[PDB]
Amino acid sequence: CSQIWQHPRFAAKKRSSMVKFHCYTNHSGALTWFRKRGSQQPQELVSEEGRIVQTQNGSVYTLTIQNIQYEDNGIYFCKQKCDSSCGTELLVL
Ligand SMILES: N[C@@H](CCC(=O)N[C@@H](CS)C(=O)NCC(=O)O)C(=O)O
Ligand SMILES: [Mg+2]
Repeated sequence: CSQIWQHPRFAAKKRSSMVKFHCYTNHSGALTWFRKRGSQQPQELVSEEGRIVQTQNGSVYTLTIQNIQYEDNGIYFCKQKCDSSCGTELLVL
């Protein structure tokens, strides 16, 4: 990873299960999660009525994806929320 570290780097989960990813950096500023499918443009994650939740646990930013399904396949990464690259791959089994 670069200036932003993510854990895990790979997760494989059966449909309907839950996953939690974590990211942090040594700089100040909130991080926000994005999802990338293939080489497409990254898109900011939306809550989907609480199915996908971003929280902050001190210095660590956590993404929780519940009831995992096909649309969740992809590469997840954190970026500085407001800004004056490693990722986490999710494979749905
Ligand atoms: N409370 C706002 C956050 C606003 C904010 O911090 N905006 C940043 C950009 S990410 C900024 O510097 N905006 C400059 C301005 O409003 O003049 C929200 O959740 O939308
Ligand atoms: Mg990979």
